[PDB]
Amino acid sequence: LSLTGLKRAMLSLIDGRGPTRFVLALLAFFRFTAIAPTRAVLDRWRSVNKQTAMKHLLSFKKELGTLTSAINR
Amino acid sequence: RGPTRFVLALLAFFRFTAIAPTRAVLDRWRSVNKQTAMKHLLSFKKELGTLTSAINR
Amino acid sequence: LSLTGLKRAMLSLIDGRGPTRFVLALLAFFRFTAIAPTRAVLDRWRSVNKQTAMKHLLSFKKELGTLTSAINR
Amino acid sequence: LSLTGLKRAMLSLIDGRGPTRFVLALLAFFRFTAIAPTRAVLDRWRSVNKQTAMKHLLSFKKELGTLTSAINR
Ligand SMILES: [Ca+2]
Ligand SMILES: [Ca+2]
Ligand SMILES: [Cl-]
Ligand SMILES: [Cl-]
Repeated sequence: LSLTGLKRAMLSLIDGRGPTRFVLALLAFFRFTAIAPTRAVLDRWRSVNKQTAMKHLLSFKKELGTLTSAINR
Repeated sequence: RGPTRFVLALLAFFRFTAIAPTRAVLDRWRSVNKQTAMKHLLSFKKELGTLTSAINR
Repeated sequence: LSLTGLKRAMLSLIDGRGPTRFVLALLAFFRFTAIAPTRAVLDRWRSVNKQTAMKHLLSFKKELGTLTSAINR
Repeated sequence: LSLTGLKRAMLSLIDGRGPTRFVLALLAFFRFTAIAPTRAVLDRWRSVNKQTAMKHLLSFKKELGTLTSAINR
């Protein structure tokens, strides 16, 4: 459920903890929307493993792509 | 309901996280003005870019 | 073969005609490497169909993605 | 002929060596265009310094961005 997934987001922005990619997804969204991210989320963005952090951001880029080429029709 | 960019940002997030988006969010993704929808997605791509190059150091 | 593709490229390079995405690929290349494109290539980049031109550049972006996530291991 | 930025782009494929960025740019182009890259080009792709290789690929991504953004007007 997306309810399971909402709640996750909500704890994830309260504490910076929880799934690496979720916190990164949150960060991307906090940037997409002109919103200042929570200290707990920002704190994590400075700690995440460079290699893993890139893995995830890159697939976000990919996801955006499928959304873009979708709207090209 | 609410800001075009916000709903799209939500959509992006729902795809980044492997979460199935709510019908009300999906419903709007089919209605968005092609032109404006593009403008936004493209700026998302740009923001991801800033984050990537940041982690390259 | 690729020599077929090479001669194809070289042709597209002097006279900017030939396949839309090839000329756009060339253009990406001429930007990737800091080289100033031929008048014939540049002249086409102002004429390309907005929608088609977009389709292609987006696919390039995709291609680069597979290359980058490749280097992440 | 009167193309300084060809005669080395010549070398590159029939001769695996030369600037790291150039070789990766060629690789990008060989992927954008549905062309199978030369052994000598592919050989280098396996040897490039991961860190430098990513620096370059990410700047390509950026270049494609300016080109996309451009076509959106
Ligand atoms: Ca984890
Ligand atoms: Ca064509
Ligand atoms: Cl969590
Ligand atoms: Cl041809």
